[PDB]
Amino acid sequence: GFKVAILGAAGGIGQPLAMLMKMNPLVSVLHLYDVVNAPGVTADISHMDTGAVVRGFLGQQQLEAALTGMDLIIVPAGVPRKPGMTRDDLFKINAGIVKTLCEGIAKCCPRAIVNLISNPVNSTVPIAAEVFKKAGTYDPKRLLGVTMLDVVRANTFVAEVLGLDPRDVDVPVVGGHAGVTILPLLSQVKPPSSFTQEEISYLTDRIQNGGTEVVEAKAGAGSATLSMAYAAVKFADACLRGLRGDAGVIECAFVSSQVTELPFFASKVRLGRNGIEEVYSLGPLNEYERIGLEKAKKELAGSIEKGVSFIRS
Amino acid sequence: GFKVAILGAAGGIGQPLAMLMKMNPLVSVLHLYDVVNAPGVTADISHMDTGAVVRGFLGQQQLEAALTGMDLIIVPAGVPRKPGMTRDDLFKINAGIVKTLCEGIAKCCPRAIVNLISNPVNSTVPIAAEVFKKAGTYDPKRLLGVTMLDVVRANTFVAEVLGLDPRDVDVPVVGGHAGVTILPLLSQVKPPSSFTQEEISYLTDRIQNGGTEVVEAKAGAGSATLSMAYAAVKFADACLRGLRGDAGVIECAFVSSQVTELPFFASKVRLGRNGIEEVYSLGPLNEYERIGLEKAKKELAGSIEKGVSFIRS
Repeated sequence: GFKVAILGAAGGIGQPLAMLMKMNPLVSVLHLYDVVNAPGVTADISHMDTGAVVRGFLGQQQLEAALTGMDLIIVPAGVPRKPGMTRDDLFKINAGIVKTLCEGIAKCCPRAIVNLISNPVNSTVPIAAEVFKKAGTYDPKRLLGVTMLDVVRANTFVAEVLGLDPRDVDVPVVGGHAGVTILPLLSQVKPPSSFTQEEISYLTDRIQNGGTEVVEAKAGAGSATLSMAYAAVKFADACLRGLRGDAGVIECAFVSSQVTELPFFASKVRLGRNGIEEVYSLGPLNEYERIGLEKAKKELAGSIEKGVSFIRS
Repeated sequence: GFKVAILGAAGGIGQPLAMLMKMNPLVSVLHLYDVVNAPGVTADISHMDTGAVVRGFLGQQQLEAALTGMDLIIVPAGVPRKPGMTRDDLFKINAGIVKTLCEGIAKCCPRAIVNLISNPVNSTVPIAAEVFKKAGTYDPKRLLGVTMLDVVRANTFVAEVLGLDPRDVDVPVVGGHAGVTILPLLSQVKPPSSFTQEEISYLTDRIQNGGTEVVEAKAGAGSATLSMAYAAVKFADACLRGLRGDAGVIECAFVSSQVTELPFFASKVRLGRNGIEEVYSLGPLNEYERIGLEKAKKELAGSIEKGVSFIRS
């Protein structure tokens, strides 16, 4: 099977994500890396009677060992939103975190597929891209910003509205990973379905604010962790099945693309043996989505620039 | 499918356990109860595009609503304590919690299958039994102490020693769920295997101190949560396949039994439509195991009594 490393394995997302990856039959080696508590999480996980062999890595000094020979790097690494935290003080911190980790990835496994979860994806994926570019290891086929939880939420909220089982629903979601950059293409839902105007609006707003919804429900003390781990693993699994060589593995991801005038954009991508085999275009949008698409590009562009400039300085 | 409630869902174990249950296809309704943060975990869990419908419940005043109509109650409820333990101040606190929660179970769903995880199982399962008896809802076919993590650990450690994939290993573990009361029947390992004396001893000791191993790795700040959730779900699933009507569902669990002179003991049990369909005896033991069994019985009786007397006062 494949080798997977999780950077930030001891955090809220990291831990449950490590547990699911540990259970995945396609994983043969699992590396858990963090700057704190990695040994502990690692012991816990290690008792699981599943195929993957797990090892833990603690501190910057051990980052390289964790990344080496990996097929897939999953990066939920990042710091908690607080209160005190602005949304920038945060960016500053996470941007640094991503930068550091990416420099590590650039050095130790240029050909590993990277699943970047570190918030804000809209900026951190471009940050990652710059780092890789500034290191000559940039392969746009291999950098994926995880937008899967957007899709997950979409499927769940649409299924409830449609009274269907979420497992029988698929909603393409494109654009970016934050606020109005998240653009659920309700017009492309499967199974074919009809939504009232209020439904489209409720659905779109709710899918765009899913994170905030959990944050508030956790009374500011925490943000989504479990649904995130679950989404991250569903996505990682698709990447592994792609690496395995399965045909038709398609998922939405925030990637380097030429689908729009923006350098990064989330849209459906086919996952194969070398990462992205094909970035699909948006497909037919209705008027509501075209307008949404415009709102998203506007915010996305600055978000993309904040990240590019973060590194290009 | 089935209705499942998790008492203590916002805790260390609870959250990841809730996540996994949410993903279990036999679960149709998932109730998540706690005295704190239930709303937040539930919101998080609800975004998952899986069949199970999840609802949250916060505080004693909502306990009854959480238990009503459940097919399976999974009770990881309990406090951690960490610094100034005793395991006897803990016991006091958790015996309390178990009592309260069991009283509630006695009232709202006498026929639900109960998976009790609250530490110390060796005592809390008898406490639970007492409560159910003292309320006339005691069905010994429906109270199971989850000892699965013991089996999980065993499978994993034995597999490592035999250089096998843990998935192809099975180790019956009997007796109790703590220290020397945990008796791994290495002589009954499948696939048939041979161990050196030192291996028998290393494996036995390590399986008995598994929890301590994690607690220590966690530098005292926490104990096994992920492998526990993983083990608990594995077990809850077997209970559900039993309920479903599947043939041959066998798992070890700490239960009311007449296998030994002790009232409660862990051994393979067959799970069916009514909970325990059959408690298997220990099967052939070797000398080492008969001695082991003797150590176990002595410590277990006291632990069983500490439980009983707690209630019978």
